[PDB]
Amino acid sequence: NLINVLSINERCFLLKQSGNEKYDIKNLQAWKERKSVLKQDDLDYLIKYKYESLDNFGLGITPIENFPDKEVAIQYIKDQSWYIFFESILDSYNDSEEQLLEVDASYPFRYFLQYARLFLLDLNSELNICTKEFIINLLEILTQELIHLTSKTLVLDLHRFIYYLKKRFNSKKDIIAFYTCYPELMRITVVRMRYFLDNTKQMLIRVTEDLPSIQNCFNIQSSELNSISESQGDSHSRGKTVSTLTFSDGKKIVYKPKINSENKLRDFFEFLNKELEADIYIVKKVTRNTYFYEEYIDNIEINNIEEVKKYYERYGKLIGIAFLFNVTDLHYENIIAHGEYPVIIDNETFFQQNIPIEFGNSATVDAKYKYLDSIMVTGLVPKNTPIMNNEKISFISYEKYIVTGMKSILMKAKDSKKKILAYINNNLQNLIVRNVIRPTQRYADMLEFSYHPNCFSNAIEREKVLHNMWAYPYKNKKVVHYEFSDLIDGDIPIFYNNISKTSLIASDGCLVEDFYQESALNRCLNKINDLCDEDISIQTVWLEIALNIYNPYKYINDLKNQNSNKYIYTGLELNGKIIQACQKIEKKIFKRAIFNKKTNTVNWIDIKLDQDWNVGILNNNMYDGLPGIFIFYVALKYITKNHKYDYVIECIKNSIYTIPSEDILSAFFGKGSLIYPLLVDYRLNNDINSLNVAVEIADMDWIHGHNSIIKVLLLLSEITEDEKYRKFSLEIFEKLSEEPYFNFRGFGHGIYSYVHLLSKFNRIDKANSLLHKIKNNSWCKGTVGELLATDINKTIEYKNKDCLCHGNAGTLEGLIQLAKKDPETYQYKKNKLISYMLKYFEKNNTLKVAGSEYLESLGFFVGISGVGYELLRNLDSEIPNALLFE
Ligand SMILES: Nc1ncnc2c1ncn2[C@@H]1O[C@H](COP(=O)(O)O)[C@@H](O)[C@H]1O
Ligand SMILES: [Zn+2]
Repeated sequence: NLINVLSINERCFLLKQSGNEKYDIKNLQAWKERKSVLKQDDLDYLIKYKYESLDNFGLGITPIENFPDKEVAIQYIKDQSWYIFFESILDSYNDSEEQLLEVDASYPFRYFLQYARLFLLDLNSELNICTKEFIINLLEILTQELIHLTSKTLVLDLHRFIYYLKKRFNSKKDIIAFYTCYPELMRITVVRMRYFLDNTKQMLIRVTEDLPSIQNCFNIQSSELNSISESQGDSHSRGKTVSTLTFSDGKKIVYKPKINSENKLRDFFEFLNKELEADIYIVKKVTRNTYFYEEYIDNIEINNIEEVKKYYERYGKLIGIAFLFNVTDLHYENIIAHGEYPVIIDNETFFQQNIPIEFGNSATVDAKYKYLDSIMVTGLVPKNTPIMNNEKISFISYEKYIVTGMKSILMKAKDSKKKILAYINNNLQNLIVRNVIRPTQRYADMLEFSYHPNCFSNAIEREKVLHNMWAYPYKNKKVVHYEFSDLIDGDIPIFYNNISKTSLIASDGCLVEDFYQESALNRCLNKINDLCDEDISIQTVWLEIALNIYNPYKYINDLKNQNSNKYIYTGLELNGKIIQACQKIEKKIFKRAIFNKKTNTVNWIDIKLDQDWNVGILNNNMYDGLPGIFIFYVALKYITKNHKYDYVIECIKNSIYTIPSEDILSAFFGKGSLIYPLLVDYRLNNDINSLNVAVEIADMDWIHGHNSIIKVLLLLSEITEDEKYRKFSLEIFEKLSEEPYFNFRGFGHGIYSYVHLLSKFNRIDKANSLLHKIKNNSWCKGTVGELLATDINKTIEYKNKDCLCHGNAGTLEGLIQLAKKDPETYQYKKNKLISYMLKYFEKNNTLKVAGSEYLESLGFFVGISGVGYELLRNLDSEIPNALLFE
């Protein structure tokens, strides 16, 4: 069975050498149809670059006994370094059974364990650097590795436990029998064995050589290692693992056998402490070329509440620092709370770049990049909790201090651009950092699957299980060859990067050139160079949202606007003030616009509400999405000008047409929300095209319900004469019950929207019957709702909100109406409201809407696009009343 250890390439080679090439073909078909997530392109990639061709692969897949020249294949296997090493381990073993530990289930590996023990004894007799306890610990670690590796195989190799171990593993040949039964388990076992011996020997030689520096740096009096522990299953670069080492005086260091730049990082942190008052805890290290030793950092108790505030401020600072220098993979679980200091113990992932995954080329995926450029990607934003009187102190009621910590770092750094940029260029151009290009858990899962008895019975089978790695959407898949090589080798893949280059350094030191397009160094220089108040502001929002302390109105509530200052504008100068205000609104919108020059698309990042407030990208819903901004530019075009706004309205149409949206039958949410604004675009400007698109969509309680969609359907009939729509809505309205979906008393979220439909479906009087059987201020609930469907001074009063949905612009629609029905009573009150809104606009340089500084809601119903729209309607009533869709 030994020939089953052969890999596809190895099988392919021997067959060619056997004077053979015509492979069965039938088993290629048997392989080609198996459950796989590999797409055709993936398969094409793998077949060509891992194997020469599809023929070779077909040849390399030949099963067991169908194999010619078995002896010459066996001789090939027996010539392999790992096979020879397996022989030596078997032949070296000794009959005695009285020295090595009896805490068992490790019976199967006693051969490996003894061989490891004698190797370690011989080594220490030379080095004199550890004790017998330490060697005991080392063997437990090897034992646990072999246990874990072979366990899945054990459970099925059955088909009280000591009986099977006694039986199945009793003699030399009987152990050879189990390993020849699973010859891929045998190969990897010996591979892991060799790694274990080499890494331990290498470790012990390093500690012996580095000892005077270790003693001096860490104030350790002892000259002998006594204990090794905490060896996480996370191994890299030929079985290398982090370990905690305890000396015979009880003092501990952490051994990290990793490529590193710890000396540059220390000088960097010191710079940051001086320049940015970063107050980073500097962890003591003895740094060497391809490894380092680190100070053992424990979770020491914090003394008082005054220190807890300091702790969480410092935490906010670390977040600011992580943002500024593109830190990823930090993980807030893993911070060590060292008294009043949060301590990072892994800092190998500064200066990162986005993984070159495949994404579309729209403005709306480019908009996704700004999240990947935020505080959220650092790993630091929710042994890591401070502890006071055996009590864990979470961030609850300390959120404020984290926010302040972060803000102060970002503000100070903004003022220190040139010093930061000069440091980086002076000291860090060749920084080597790690890149996690695929999450560890994915790699871990893959490895476990590859440990299936079926993978261990036939290398070919293990190889195929790993073939799945080729499914991942890397732009450059040349990297997967290296992941595969770590994983068959039994390791988690690991990659490094010099921050000024665009290549990846693979686990064996090989380069993958042109992996990145821009260097990590430049990405950070620019972020630093470009750092502005707007960025600080959005990072504060992200954070406050994450800490669950975001207030959508905090920003407007905290403005000081005085009492008796500024007054009512005259008819003529009020028109001049409206246009200026709409230009201010447009410009606020454009400044936050994300353009993609390539596809002529645009999108925005904005704070939006969906049960909670979250930062998001604008999608196709009327309430707070892209149709909102669309209709506003439409209206602004109706006046003037063509230029500027043409090359933006196209971009907006491109996005709305071509993004993940619904087919839903609704006038809010999904492509069905695009109807009205397209009709309005048709009715105000020429554009048949918007009407063309408008009709295409149509073929497929007011908010959230159907009421609104019924209403726009009627608009369609009207503009196209085609009564297929009026009947469409009739059907829906006939089954639509009389009770409102919500108990509120308004339009959109109450009974008044239903009312309006009846007086559109001709059937008045019976509309008045509901108006009869019942007998704040907003359009959505409240009286402006009631007003527009059909105590005036209450409903027309100024409020400290400006939006359409439940603010002054909605009130302004009520006034626009009343002042048409009765100019003498209302034309002045109307101009009063407009003037108050414009005056506060001017003074505050913002409108009274949800959001934060530099980040006003952009939406139609709660944002500034609707306010601009309403203001424009006042200038020309040809702009229809969107509030009830006309
Ligand atoms: N300098 C250190 N002090 C204390 N514990 C550490 C240190 N470095 C690593 N560890 C621990 O060892 C494990 C991490 O190894 P690594 O992921 O390579 O940093 C975690 O469980 C840490 O708690
Ligand atoms: Zn509302």
